[PDB]
Amino acid sequence: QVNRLPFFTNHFFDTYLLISEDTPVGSSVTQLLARDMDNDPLVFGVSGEEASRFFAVEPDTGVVWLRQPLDRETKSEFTVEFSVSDHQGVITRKVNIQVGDVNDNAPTFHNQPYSVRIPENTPVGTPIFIVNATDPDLGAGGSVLYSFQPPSPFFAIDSARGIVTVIQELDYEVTQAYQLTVNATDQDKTRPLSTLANLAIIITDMQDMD
Ligand SMILES: [Ca+2]
Ligand SMILES: [Ca+2]
Ligand SMILES: [Ca+2]
Ligand SMILES: [Ca+2]
Ligand SMILES: [Ca+2]
Ligand SMILES: [Ca+2]
Repeated sequence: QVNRLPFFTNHFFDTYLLISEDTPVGSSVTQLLARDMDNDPLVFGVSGEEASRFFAVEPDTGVVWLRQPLDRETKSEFTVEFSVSDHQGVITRKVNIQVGDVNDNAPTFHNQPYSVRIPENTPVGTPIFIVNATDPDLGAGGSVLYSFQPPSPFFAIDSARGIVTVIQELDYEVTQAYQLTVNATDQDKTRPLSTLANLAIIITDMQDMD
């Protein structure tokens, strides 16, 4: 019986291999599995420059491990080729890789620093500022809610829109400036992430002696 080449048996050679982006470097991703009808000893590998940058393959076993972090936010799908040889010949076969998203970004505020000057006689109800953050994670992990931390008795903030309003009469003679902490938190159900930003509110002294 003349030589037959080995063949792979993993299902993912027909469909795709989904790997979560939170897979730690150094962790195994899968094991390549193959059969050689001559019962030859096998050597497993990875074929291609980019593929070899992200994946290492144990030659004696076909265990695939991660060499560099995956990042769904940079590249979420790509192709690799894996190899198996019986020391006589070698086959290479493509696999579609999809990188699975996790919530691994907190929100980023834009156009900082935040500051605004308002008169001490600004009427309650007046909108005075709009904060802005974004978050690149998918789904609920990319949805941002705003709040003041702790809640302010002088200013409200719309948790969806980021619009800040005056909610109590101001008084320069008591407070000449506020330094408010804005919290932006994403809405991931399992592991929400937060970012803080300052909003400085400078109060203009008005000639308001009673
Ligand atoms: Ca063989
Ligand atoms: Ca990421
Ligand atoms: Ca992510
Ligand atoms: Ca997020
Ligand atoms: Ca006053
Ligand atoms: Ca005054």
